[PDB]
Amino acid sequence: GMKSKILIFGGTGYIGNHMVKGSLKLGHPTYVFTRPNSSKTTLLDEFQSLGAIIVKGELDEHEKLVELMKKVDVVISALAFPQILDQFKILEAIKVAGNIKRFLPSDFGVEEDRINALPPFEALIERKRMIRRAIEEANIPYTYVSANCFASYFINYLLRPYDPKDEITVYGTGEAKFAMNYEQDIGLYTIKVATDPRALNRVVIYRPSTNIITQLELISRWEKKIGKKFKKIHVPEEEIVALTKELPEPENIPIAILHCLFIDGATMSYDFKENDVEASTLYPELKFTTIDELLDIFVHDPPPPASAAF
Amino acid sequence: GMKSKILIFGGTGYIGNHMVKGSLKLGHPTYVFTRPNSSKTTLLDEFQSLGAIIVKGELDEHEKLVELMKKVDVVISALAFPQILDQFKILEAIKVAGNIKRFLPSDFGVEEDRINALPPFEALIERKRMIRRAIEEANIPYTYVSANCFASYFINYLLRPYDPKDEITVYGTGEAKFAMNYEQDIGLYTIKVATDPRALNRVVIYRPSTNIITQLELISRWEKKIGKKFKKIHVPEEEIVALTKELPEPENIPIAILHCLFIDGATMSYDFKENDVEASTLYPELKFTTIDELLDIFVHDPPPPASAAF
Ligand SMILES: NC(=O)c1ccc[n+]([C@@H]2O[C@H](COP(=O)([O-])OP(=O)(O)OC[C@H]3O[C@@H](n4cnc5c(N)ncnc54)[C@H](OP(=O)(O)O)[C@@H]3O)[C@@H](O)[C@H]2O)c1
Ligand SMILES: NC(=O)c1ccc[n+]([C@@H]2O[C@H](COP(=O)([O-])OP(=O)(O)OC[C@H]3O[C@@H](n4cnc5c(N)ncnc54)[C@H](OP(=O)(O)O)[C@@H]3O)[C@@H](O)[C@H]2O)c1
Ligand SMILES: CCOC(=O)[C@H]1C[C@@H]1c1ccc(O)c(OC)c1
Ligand SMILES: CCOC(=O)[C@H]1C[C@@H]1c1ccc(O)c(OC)c1
Repeated sequence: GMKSKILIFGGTGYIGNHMVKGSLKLGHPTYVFTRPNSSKTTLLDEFQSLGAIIVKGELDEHEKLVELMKKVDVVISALAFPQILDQFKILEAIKVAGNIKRFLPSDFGVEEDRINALPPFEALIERKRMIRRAIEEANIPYTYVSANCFASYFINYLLRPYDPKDEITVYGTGEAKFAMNYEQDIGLYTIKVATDPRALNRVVIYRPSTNIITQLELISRWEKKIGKKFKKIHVPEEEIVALTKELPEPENIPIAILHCLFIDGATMSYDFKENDVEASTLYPELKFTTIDELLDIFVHDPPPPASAAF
Repeated sequence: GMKSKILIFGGTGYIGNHMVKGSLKLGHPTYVFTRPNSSKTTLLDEFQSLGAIIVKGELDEHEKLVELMKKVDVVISALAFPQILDQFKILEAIKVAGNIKRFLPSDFGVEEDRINALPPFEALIERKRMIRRAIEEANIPYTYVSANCFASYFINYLLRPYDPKDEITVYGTGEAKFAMNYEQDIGLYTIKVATDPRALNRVVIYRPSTNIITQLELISRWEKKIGKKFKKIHVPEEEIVALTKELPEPENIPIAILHCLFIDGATMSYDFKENDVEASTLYPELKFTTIDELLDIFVHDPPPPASAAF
């Protein structure tokens, strides 16, 4: 009926698929832009069976983008690192169409406007800042989402649950705090805020109080859940820093991010601002899956590990 | 006609596809075993148009493998690291069929029976040795191929030609020698030796004299070819060794391999044995693409970078 029509770029992506599913679950007409040569053929059929409208095309097709923009109300971009500046093609179409009511660029991680990182990562978040500055300059309605750490992604990365090893790697001292959220929830909440007036032209941060922890605490809780003890092996901070300067790209990017998230504790190193919105306080009918619930999921039906594109 | 029938496992693989193409180019009836869910659909269509017989199935289908073995003469395995011991399923079928004239296990790299490496890599090559010991124990005719470094793979890895950066990473001092060969040639020569009596039950090493070089020399020759100078940044050996002990799996595997190849110089640290066969000396009608010809290829029509599975 009155439901906003949503267009999602990168909908077949790691986090994008959860936004598409969340959009459909909420009853929103959902358009998914995808490359003609995408290998996500089985996922696209799933989206279709769920009610999504699949649109094949390339970001270089300016006219196609403009005509598509005219048919929707909300635009969400879940594109990857290599395509950050390609979002200017999406922005140009939005500017020409002129009817878009909300645009969410591809952030979904740290809050780039209040934190800094080592060169490898700083370069990438500076590109994300460029997109933001352009949105504001053009007076385009927006919502900036800081989703913090993707939980399944990082529980897999830090605990390597699919590995029967007796040792576990800890980055730095392991005392740095960080927040992580279940992908399925990040996707649903993102759709919710994209139409919520309370998130119009604001930064929304996903930081439920039940999802804040340190590497050492996560390991301890996992050990209790599975009844096994691990030998902790630490990677000194000075070691991590040196690597970001010597190793080639993209190899040095994940290293810089590990420093940012697990040594500098960038997802928890700041206090909320007056205009900030913490998403968990928004909907009494919903809640983020907690860390304990996440660990239970990895015991009963663990999701496969993943690796972002650099 | 009287051409040996060849069955290739992992034929859709990075190096496997070159063996499939080489087999067909040489006029050999070629069978390609592939998983039903493989995403190499377009590549399979190419093989099919070239004359290959596509066989879909899983390695766990023992009966299917046995019946398949009965229809061929030569078996080549180009499976990946994660599937090294899965080759025992292939070997069991070969043993039951009893008609195979030559089996080449998935080596195609360093000569594991004469070199040792750091733990992350030593563990993998020990699995390859296990396959070898089993073949010999069973008196199965074989050929062990040490193809040394895949050239396109490593020119991409070391020079990062698709990167406009002004610096280049060097592992260790950069003075360690190594040999690298063009994938297309590795594929063709592999088919040739698989039926060549001169390679029966012998180790064949691919080491053409025109393809031996050091990291520093490769950089210097590339600089001359493209007319640009790079700043060399070295990663100390002690640094590389430390990482293999602290980083988790599979991250520490590539690092251990880099140490073995470019610091220890494992592809060039030994002299030939009495029974060794160096492939470039075998066919006066053929020759391996040289390093200079390889650099020219990267200037005129460079192949995309690749990353092995761990
Ligand atoms: N907070 C965290 O822990 C965390 C973790 C990972 C990622 N991230 C962030 O989440 C966002 C999305 O990351 P992701 O891992 O979900 O992305 P992804 O799955 O790597 O990629 C998203 C989609 O981009 C499309 N695409 C790929 N290459 C393209 C190209 N060359 N041109 C045009 N489209 C292309 C693909 O869709 P089609 O095949 O349909 O075209 C793909 O499914 C990023 O901003 C990233 O930084 C954050
Ligand atoms: N010397 C060097 O520089 C160098 C470089 C790279 C690799 N290597 C060596 O070359 C050999 C092959 O490596 P590669 O990179 O070419 O392999 P690859 O392309 O990663 O894999 C080969 C094939 O394995 C099949 N496969 C994948 N997962 C499987 C599974 N779970 N079960 C059964 N089959 C599966 C796939 O075929 P389908 O999809 O058709 O089933 C795949 O195309 C290895 O021995 C490796 O160590 C050496
Ligand atoms: C360390 C392995 O993960 C990564 O390198 C990148 C994908 C992870 C990531 C990317 C972008 C981010 O903002 C972020 O903050 C939570 C996390
Ligand atoms: C450093 C990046 O490459 C690798 O980690 C592995 C795929 C390379 C490889 C794998 C197996 C080998 O025997 C070998 O010898 C030349 C090389």
